[PDB]
Amino acid sequence: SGFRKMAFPSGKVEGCMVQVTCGTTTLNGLWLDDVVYCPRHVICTSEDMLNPNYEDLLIRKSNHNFLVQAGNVQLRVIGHSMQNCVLKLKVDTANPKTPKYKFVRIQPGQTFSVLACYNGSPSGVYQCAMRPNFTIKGSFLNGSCGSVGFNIDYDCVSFCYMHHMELPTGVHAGTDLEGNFYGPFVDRQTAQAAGTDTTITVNVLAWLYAAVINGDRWFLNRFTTTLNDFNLVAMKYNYEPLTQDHVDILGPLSAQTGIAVLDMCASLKELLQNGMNGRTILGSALLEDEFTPFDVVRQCSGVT
Amino acid sequence: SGFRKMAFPSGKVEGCMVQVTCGTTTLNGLWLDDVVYCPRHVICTSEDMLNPNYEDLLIRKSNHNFLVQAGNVQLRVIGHSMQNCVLKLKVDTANPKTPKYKFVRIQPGQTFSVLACYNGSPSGVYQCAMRPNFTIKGSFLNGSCGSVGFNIDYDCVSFCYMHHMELPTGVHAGTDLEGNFYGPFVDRQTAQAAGTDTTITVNVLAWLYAAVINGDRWFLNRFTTTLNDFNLVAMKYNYEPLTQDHVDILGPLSAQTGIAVLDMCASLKELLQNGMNGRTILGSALLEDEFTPFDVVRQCSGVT
Ligand SMILES: O=C(Nc1cnccc1CO)[C@@H]1CCOc2ccc(Cl)cc21
Ligand SMILES: O=C(Nc1cnccc1CO)[C@@H]1CCOc2ccc(Cl)cc21
Repeated sequence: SGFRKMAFPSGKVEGCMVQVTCGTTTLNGLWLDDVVYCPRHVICTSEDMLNPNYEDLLIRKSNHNFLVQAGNVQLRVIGHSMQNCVLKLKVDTANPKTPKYKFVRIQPGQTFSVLACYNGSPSGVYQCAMRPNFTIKGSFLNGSCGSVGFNIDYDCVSFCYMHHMELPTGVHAGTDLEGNFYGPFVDRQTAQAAGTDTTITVNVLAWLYAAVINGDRWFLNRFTTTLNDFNLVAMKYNYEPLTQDHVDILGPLSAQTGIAVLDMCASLKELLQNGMNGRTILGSALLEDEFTPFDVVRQCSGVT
Repeated sequence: SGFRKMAFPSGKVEGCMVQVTCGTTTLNGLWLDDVVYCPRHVICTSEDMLNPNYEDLLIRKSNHNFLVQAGNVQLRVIGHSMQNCVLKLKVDTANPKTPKYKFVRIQPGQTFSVLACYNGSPSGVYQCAMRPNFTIKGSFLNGSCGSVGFNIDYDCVSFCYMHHMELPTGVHAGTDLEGNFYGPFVDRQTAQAAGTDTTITVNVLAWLYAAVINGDRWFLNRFTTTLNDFNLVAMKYNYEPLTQDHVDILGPLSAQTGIAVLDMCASLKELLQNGMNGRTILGSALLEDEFTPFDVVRQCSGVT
């Protein structure tokens, strides 16, 4: 009973957080096995961020210039290399708390938990979606760089995001764990356009199924629609077009509730065209798109 | 930049979760030092829950009937005692992962994180408020009993909630760590009235300050109000009456933003009387009350 914006338990990730300092800049690093991963802008001063030449800035740094600390644990740096927008600092000690892990590049519309950190210390955990325009609407202040996003499947942490930057608009941008930015962003202090964003249609439908399962069903109607007709409405309301692949991933929710995906689409169509009429769905007065069909199945069945 | 419903990092709590089995019932326990805490209804069968005589049911149980497990760790039970609605199982081994901790009884309107667990395994973490009627709107399924709520102040986990029951209405009830229920609830399968609930006024105002800090300011107006006038509006809209103690705890937010508390009350008054006019505040289309003034200060300053 009930449905919440739930994050993964952050324990396995807290054990990997370290503080990385280079010169006057301090940010967060991720210590997995004998490597510490952090945003490459740790080598910059505030002045360098206008148009940094990272290759040149990194050449002025030696292993002993990277100070890596995890509480009373001072790590000895024996190698450094830049891979895309991340620095990889080889340390002489493997992290005894390294969980089973993978590095994954998530798709837009997928969700993950963020463990927000400052000075290598965890401050909080929250669940979010990678927006269709490759930004995330997180909660990050100065010092949060290097905080990571992840998913967990039983004992395996799949790291998908490392925080790098706040855009002038207050939204966030970062990379996968190989240092490749999600979206068109560059690690420079320059105004950068984020694409037009859309609402994640498949996630809104998944959340409507979660609402029906938990008792909120006032939005169910006597109508149906087609993928074509629904997509004309989705275009009008800046929603992602629904594909048969999205219908297919909603199959378990459709099967559990007995509500055909196109019938749920007709409810979403009427909610888009008429609004919520001052009513709520799972404690929200807007259409929620930060729950994937898999999140709903996991939460509704109590997967640990 | 940004503002999220953030939970505490759950690492310190994950290390305390165990599975407790007695007969055919299995639920979650909390292992701190050499004691395991769990809901006393672990000693009941589904049939017993109608009107259980816990004193009699517990008399039929011996230390060897409580199976306590944490993965490949099987704990040896050397004592058992009931304290209010919790069972305390003394084990022969202190939990090596016991964090610095306290047991606290939170006040209604305060917030905390819940680490939802099944079979002793963490499934997710979410932030919530203790409602003014002493219920929580969580996300709990069968097997989640024994999952706990907590707050963290630097290295100290203050445990405030242990999950026991879902009311016929889909809301949740539980106890403090001494087994005293929050609210009028009893651990019986009987329909139980939860009081009339109200919206937590001080938290809504704190969240309006968080919105101003993060750039959402369309709701600021040219008006002011008095505690008396505001409270007539709060009564009409089923909001908790605002006191000088609530005004006092909003002082840091008032000081940071330069918006007098009564001026923010006038914005809240106009939002209550006119609605949000199809607009959002921090990604919400309703007035959010699950952030205390302390949560806003902590999040807005990046406390770890
Ligand atoms: O964005 C930044 N950080 C930041 C991150 N999350 C939240 C708040 C802040 C503090 O501004 C820094 C400072 C600004 O300039 C740039 C430019 C490029 C890159 Cl990669 C990083 C940065
Ligand atoms: O409420 C319960 N559990 C539960 C908890 N959270 C979410 C879902 C469920 C499963 O119903 C059990 C089963 C029902 O009867 C009672 C009566 C009293 C008490 Cl203390 C516990 C219970």
